[PDB]
Amino acid sequence: VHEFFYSLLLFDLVYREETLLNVIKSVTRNGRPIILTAALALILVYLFS
Amino acid sequence: QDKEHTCETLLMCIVTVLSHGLRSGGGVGDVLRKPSKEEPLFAARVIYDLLFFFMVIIIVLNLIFGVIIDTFADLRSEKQKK
Amino acid sequence: PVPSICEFLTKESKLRIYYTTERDEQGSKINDFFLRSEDLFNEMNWQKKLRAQPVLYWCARNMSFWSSISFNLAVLMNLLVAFFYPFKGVRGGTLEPHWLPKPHGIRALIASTILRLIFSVGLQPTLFLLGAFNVCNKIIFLMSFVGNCGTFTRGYRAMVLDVEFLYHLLYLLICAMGLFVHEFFYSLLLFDLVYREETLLNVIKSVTRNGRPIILTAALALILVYLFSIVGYLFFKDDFILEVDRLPNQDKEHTCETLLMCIVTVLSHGLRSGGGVGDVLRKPSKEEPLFAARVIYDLLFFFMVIIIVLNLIFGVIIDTFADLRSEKQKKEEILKTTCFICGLERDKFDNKTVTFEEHIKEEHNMWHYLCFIVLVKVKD
Ligand SMILES: [Ca+2]
Ligand SMILES: [Ca+2]
Ligand SMILES: [Ca+2]
Ligand SMILES: [Ca+2]
Ligand SMILES: [Zn+2]
Repeated sequence: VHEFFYSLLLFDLVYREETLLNVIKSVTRNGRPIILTAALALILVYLFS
Repeated sequence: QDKEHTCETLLMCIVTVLSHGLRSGGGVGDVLRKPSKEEPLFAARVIYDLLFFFMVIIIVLNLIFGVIIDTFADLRSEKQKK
Repeated sequence: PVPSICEFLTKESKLRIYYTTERDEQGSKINDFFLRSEDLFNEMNWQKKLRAQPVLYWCARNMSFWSSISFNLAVLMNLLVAFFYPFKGVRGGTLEPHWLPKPHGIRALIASTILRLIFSVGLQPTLFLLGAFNVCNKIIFLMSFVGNCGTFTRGYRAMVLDVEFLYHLLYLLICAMGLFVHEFFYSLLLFDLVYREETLLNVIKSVTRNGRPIILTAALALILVYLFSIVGYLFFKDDFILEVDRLPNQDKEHTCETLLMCIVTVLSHGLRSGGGVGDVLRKPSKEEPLFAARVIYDLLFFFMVIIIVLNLIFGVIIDTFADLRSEKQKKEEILKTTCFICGLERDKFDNKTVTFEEHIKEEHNMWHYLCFIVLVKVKD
């Protein structure tokens, strides 16, 4: 189809690498705290607007 | 280059604040027009800018980053123990 | 034999008593556990009394339903206010078409009815109807809450003293004013998300647990900017030229004429700018007699304030947010691997006769101790 589809193949680096998976698990392990904090930021900017 | 009004609708006003004030490093007071010291609402503008900066930029984003740091230390602690 | 009244505990109260009991400076949970015995007895009495009312019991048996309905309706009306305000002017759609789980189907049907109502009758009537329904659901929830808690038998001093009841009354008042005064009052209802959510409360406690360090650091930053503004007023009076624009009934303007305005300029522009105060002051030439003074002033402001004080506030926040995790881990680990009553450790039961698991549910079960206390209290 298009040569640009080879860009998605870089995501295999996370699968192949063990340390990068841990660095990602840093943000995905407590992702609910982060989602809730983002919602709180949305509430604050809504009030300020 | 011509200026344009953006807070005519509440949705556009929210979009302006959330897309410019949040991304700017100095808060929302940098995208709004800067007032003179003779305005009746100069103090109100100063207080609004400072409150936005302190509550959002200083606190909430740093709080997200602190969450990330604490999790990234919790993983190391449990891995060391295991 | 366990008393007959002991069967009137909800699981929620049991979990709360198991989790929220604190060790004393002795290292024992016995005193705090005993201090809640009379409260547990009184609420068992109220639970037994609630049997005779078949409708109040049904209403008080559905906290989750009323709370979830109220929260969902609040967020729905808040998005509807945000996206379509002001409601002056309606644009129709009508394109070439248009536009197993039971709870998902119910939510989808409710959303379909809501969208048909908003596209059929209008915006303001829909908002009014939604606000009225929210007020009705809130009063139902309030009746359910007061029925389940049952503290109204203690007199109106109990209503005044507690805070959850007061919080719900302010919630209801805000809903009523949003229905009657202005639609913008529904924005305050988003603060119930912090109340409903457990993790967000901990993330807030990160900053509120040592808030005095942060207040003191902010005061120190104010002192530093005050000193820097004094120095600037003394030596760099004519460099405080800022850009302004006058609205009709871009020209520069002097701002450090008064010490108050000079402080305001420094504190509102230098502190917010990422490069210090040297970016809002007029930039000098290399032939000026005070070029080195300006460079030193800019660098000192940057290094002392931007690099140090703000990062120090953030470090305070990080350290508190790690302290909470440390103490929670310690408390939960003590909870898991130690008998509630005698306080013995798990390793004492490694291979002797009976294991720890049956020890903490047959011979030192705390619920049996509570039953014995109730029996002694109720038996003649
Ligand atoms: Ca920007
Ligand atoms: Ca950040
Ligand atoms: Ca600025
Ligand atoms: Ca910072
Ligand atoms: Zn025992």
